[PDB]
Amino acid sequence: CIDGKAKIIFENEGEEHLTTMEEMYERYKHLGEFYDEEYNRWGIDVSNVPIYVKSFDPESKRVVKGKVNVIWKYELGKDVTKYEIITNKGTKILTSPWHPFFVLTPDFKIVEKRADELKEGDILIGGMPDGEDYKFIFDYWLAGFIAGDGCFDKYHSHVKGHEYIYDRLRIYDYRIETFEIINDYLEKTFGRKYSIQKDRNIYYIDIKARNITSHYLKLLEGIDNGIPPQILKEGKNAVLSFIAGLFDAEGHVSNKPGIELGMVNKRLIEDVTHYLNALGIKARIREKLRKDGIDYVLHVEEYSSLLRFYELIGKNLQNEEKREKLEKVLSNHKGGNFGLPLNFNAFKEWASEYGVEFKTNGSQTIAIINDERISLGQWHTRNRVSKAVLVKMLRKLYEATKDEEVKRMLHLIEGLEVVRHITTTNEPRTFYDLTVENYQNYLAGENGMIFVHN
Ligand SMILES: [Zn+2]
Repeated sequence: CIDGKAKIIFENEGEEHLTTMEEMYERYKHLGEFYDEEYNRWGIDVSNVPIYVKSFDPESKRVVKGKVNVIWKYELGKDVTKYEIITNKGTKILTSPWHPFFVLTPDFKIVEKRADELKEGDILIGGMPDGEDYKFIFDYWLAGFIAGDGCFDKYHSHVKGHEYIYDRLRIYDYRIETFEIINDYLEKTFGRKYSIQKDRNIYYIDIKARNITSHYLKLLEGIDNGIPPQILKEGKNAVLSFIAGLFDAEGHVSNKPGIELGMVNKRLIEDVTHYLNALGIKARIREKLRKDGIDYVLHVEEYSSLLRFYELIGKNLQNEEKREKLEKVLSNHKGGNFGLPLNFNAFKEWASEYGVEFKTNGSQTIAIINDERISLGQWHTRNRVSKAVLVKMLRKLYEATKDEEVKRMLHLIEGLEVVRHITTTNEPRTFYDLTVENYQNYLAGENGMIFVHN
């Protein structure tokens, strides 16, 4: 069982939701909750209600859809010490002493260890990519772009015989190219196009067509409390297209390298951050002290995550200037130095099955794949290797073999997180848990997503 503030993503009839554990319980309470007198816990049978979460299958080592049968609510007191676990990524997990986590050992074996057995430096199995295909939908991109550079208001004609009040949508951008793409879409989708206006360095279109304004007003309804439900309920393709539009509008690519997306809409930024993490992209939020307030900035700096960000969102960016910069900072990456404690000989055994040859140059390790030489840092001598270096080698190994087992290893590595801090407490805490059929674990967490076991 874990703290009620942990975020979780789940679906019904293909309809996805993103809420905290508390809210998930509150949402199905009407179905009637029963009290388990023996275990002093409250439950709710949702076995008949199709509820699915993201589950990890230790066997095939991939992410699968897990069936939830019961949602539990617990009241833990001072008789039990709670364990707070924080990873390098900032991911937070407050749980019970016996609650087990999936741990990757140096020998590349997955084992379960309870929260009280964990120690700084342990490798936890966290949110990871599913490798599936994703489709770009322009309609949702435009909704995301409007969310960032659009403005809705009321236009009063005030003309005699035509005194009506219409909804007006004005979209702004510093590039005229953006509007040529939008007009092309608007013309074919709504049979309407707009002359591109200019007002001192800034371009914009003024839209008053009832069918277009209402179409987008309805898609963005609820943006104040997070990702709009109309979008979110539609799944990955809609949400990802939406984020891309959001990034095109306000996203920034730095030379760290990395990407940043800041807005004053805390709830929206939080939701996007948790949604990206659930897809294997290690994003985090940072607060930027501003003039009259605070800006919530989503950050992605992990090389492997940036690369993944590029494949799911980056390549679909409409602003060719940001897209190109991202590709450049990516093809020129120095290297994330944080080394994962993994044994080289164990990896060597596994990789030999593919014909991978290994050479050494002093303390440096080198892998040979298709005549190409790839540096693996000082792996064979330190039994430590950086996620970035290992991700680069595995992408090469997959490109040369097209073998699903390799792809699976790659995704596993991309999702890894490392325990940085572990604290305790005995304060009033109401925890929740989910009984997942077969897999017995689901994806959830605060400022990150990690696979928690039943
Ligand atoms: Zn008026």
